[PDB]
Parts: sequence; C-alpha cells; structure tokens
Amino acid sequence: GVDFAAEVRLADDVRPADEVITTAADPKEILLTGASGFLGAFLLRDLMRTTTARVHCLVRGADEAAAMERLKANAEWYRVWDDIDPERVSVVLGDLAEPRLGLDEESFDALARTVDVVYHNGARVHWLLPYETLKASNVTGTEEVLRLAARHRTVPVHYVSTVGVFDGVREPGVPLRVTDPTGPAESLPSGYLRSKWVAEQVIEVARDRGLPVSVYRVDVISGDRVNGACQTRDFVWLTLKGLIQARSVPKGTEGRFHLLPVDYVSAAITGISRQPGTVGRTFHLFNQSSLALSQCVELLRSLGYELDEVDWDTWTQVVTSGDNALLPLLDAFEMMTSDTDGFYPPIDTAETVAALEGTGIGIPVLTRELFEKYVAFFVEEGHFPAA
Ligand SMILES: NC(=O)C1=CN([C@@H]2O[C@H](COP(=O)(O)OP(=O)(O)OC[C@H]3O[C@@H](n4cnc5c(N)ncnc54)[C@H](OP(=O)(O)O)[C@@H]3O)[C@@H](O)[C@H]2O)C=CC1
Repeated sequence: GVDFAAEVRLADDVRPADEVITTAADPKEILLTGASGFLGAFLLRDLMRTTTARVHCLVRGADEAAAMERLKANAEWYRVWDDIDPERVSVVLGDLAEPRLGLDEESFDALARTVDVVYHNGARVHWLLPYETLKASNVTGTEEVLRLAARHRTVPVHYVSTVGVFDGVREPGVPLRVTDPTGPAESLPSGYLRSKWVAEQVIEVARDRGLPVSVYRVDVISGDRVNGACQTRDFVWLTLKGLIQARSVPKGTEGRFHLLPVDYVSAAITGISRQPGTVGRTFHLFNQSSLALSQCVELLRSLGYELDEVDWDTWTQVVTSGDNALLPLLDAFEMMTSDTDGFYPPIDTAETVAALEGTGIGIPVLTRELFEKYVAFFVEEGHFPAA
C-alpha cells in the first residue's frame, strides 16, 4: 500500500525567487506541457490567438525535428495546425518523467529565467496504470515544472487537473466547491486520479510557500464545436461505440454524459489565466447540462445506426462475446446507469462563470448538430463505423 500522506511533499528547493510575478498579461515567452495531446493542441492554438508570445512546447522525442513532426501531426489530426503559427512554436526536447524535465543546464536555466507563464497540461492519462507507475510523469513531473517556474524568477503556473480528485459529493445534492476537501487518495478508483490528487496536494504546498499556481479541474472533454475533433479513448464515446458495435442497447437503462467541448476548455483556461484576481485560485470546468443516454441513442438511430432494445443479459452477452469497446467498461457503464446522480456528483462552477463574465467564452449547447459533428468526425477518422 502507498503511504499517500507521505507522498504529499514538495522538495525544499522549490521556493519563490526574489522576483515573483503573479500575472502574465501580454506574455512574450510561454512554456506549454502536453502540446502533443488533445487539450494541449487546443491550448497551443488559443495561446496563438490570445497572445503574441513564443510558445515553448515540451515534447518527448529523439530529436527536435522528430518532436516537431509529432506536435504537427497531432495538431493536424485535431485540425488546428492551420490555426497555429509554426514560427511561434519552439520545441523543447524533454520528458516530464525525468529530472529537470530532461533538459540540459542551458535550456533549463534559460526557460527558468525567461518564461513568463507556464501552462502545465501534460500528464500520462491511463485509466488502469497504478499510482507508482504514473508518479514520475504526473507528480514528480509537476514538481519539476514548479521548480522551473519558481527558480531565478518566479512566474505563474496554470495546472490542468480533474474533477475526479473528488470522492463523490460532500453533502448530498450540494455542488462540490473549489474549496471542498478532495480525496482521500485511497478512495479514488484509479492510479491516475490518485496521481492528480497528489499533484494538487503538492501544489497546495507550493501555494503555501508563496508560489503562484492556479488549478483548473476539468470534467470529461468532448470534441471542438467547429470540427468535432476529439480523442478516441474516453468513456463517453467508447460507450456509444460499444452500443453501435453491439447493435443494441439494454432496455430500461438510462444515464447521461456531461460533455465539455475541448475548445471551451482551452479558451476558459487561457482566458481565466489572464483575468484579474484569478492567480493562485482553483476553478471547476464542468457542464451543468448533459445529454441523456436515451438522447444519444435516439440521435444515433436517426443517423441510421441499428440499436435494438434488448434485455440486460442478452446485451451483456453480446458485449462480452468479443470485439466490443464497452467490454472493459461494463462495470463502469453499469454503475453510471444504475446510480447516475452518484456517478456524476454535482460540481460548482460559479467562480468559473464569474471569472469568464464578459469574455465571450461559453459552453456550447449540446445540440443535435454538435452531436452529429462528433459522430461525423469519428466516422471520417475511422474510429466509429459508418451507419
Ligand atoms: N477528458 C480529458 O481528456 C481530461 C483531461 N484532463 C487533463 O488534461 C490534461 C491533458 O490530458 P489529455 O489532453 O486529455 O490527454 P492526452 O493523452 O491527449 O495529452 C497528454 C499529454 O501529456 C503529455 N505527456 C505525458 N507523459 C509525458 C512525459 N513523460 N513527458 C512529456 N510529455 C508527456 C503527452 O505527450 P506524448 O504525446 O509524448 O504522450 C501529451 O502531450 C491532462 O493534465 C489531464 O489530466 C482532465 C480532465 C479530463
């Protein structure tokens, strides 16, 4: 068993420099981690649109040219590369899982001295791996990012977290507040969520030492509202994919999905990060609105997919018979449908709506058109079968 109370520690060298900058209006040099991933591609695009800064992107790879091509191909898959200015993209070859982010002395020192703000979005998101395996990327990597931001000149870190650090609701029916206790780690169902919980706790120590660190706890991210571009391996779309594959759905089974478009998340995080009086605070990004499971099924039926209603046993035997995206998620699908309110605790977002007042930034409505864009993206990219 992991002693999670002992895992909450920040190396004593991670402390504010003599100069501490708490805002980053009009930044000139930005460090972004996780730019070769889903949210990171949209964070990169939005920083291009909302600053004039060069964006140093920490990317793993053999050499800068190969890392650049990885970053590019990811952005092209999400259909945002055309919105990015490559002349403002600077690849920083490194690794969240190794000391000083895998940088050499010259690069570490130069970024520590000159980056105006850090968006710490990179992490290893694996729903099964144990905490011990994810610690280096997700916890120690966060400590290393904090080390870099703090050293020489202290600049703000904007850390992407998850509403999953909560173990359900504090008081029934009361939306979870940004100040509410999280964890305990042992109550969280995955090593991944436990690693994010530890990172947050490490960040609380940094905050207690005077280091400027904002935290954005994000819920499930769905595709962008323009092209529908979305990662493939999340519970929502694998659930719907499984139903499509099984060509059926269990009778009398209802649930919901709180979809949060990725381009809302990127715009919100970057937008809040410039709003006044937000540095050092924690924010919840969560869509109060949802699409019911029955709504998704009806929408898929209207697109031409065969989804016959069958008894639970017949359905689960189809799913467990092989080649079905839901098979490893059957337990989660059953928990979500049998106690949906328990599965999706209410989340308070008032601080988030207030900070975004007047920014033009808002969650899109979950329309039929939006849903159809989502399915169309997966069908074109080969992730969903055609109807
Ligand atoms: N539904 C969601 O997607 C949600 C996401 N989040 C948070 O969003 C952030 C983005 O995750 P998401 O975009 O979803 O997942 P992705 O897997 O798409 O992005 C993960 C990113 O982390 C980077 N990364 C992982 N390990 C390392 C490493 N050792 N060294 C350097 N870079 C590394 C990956 O780089 P490479 O390409 O080299 O793997 C990739 O750029 C994460 O902090 C996650 O916790 C929170 C809540 C919900």
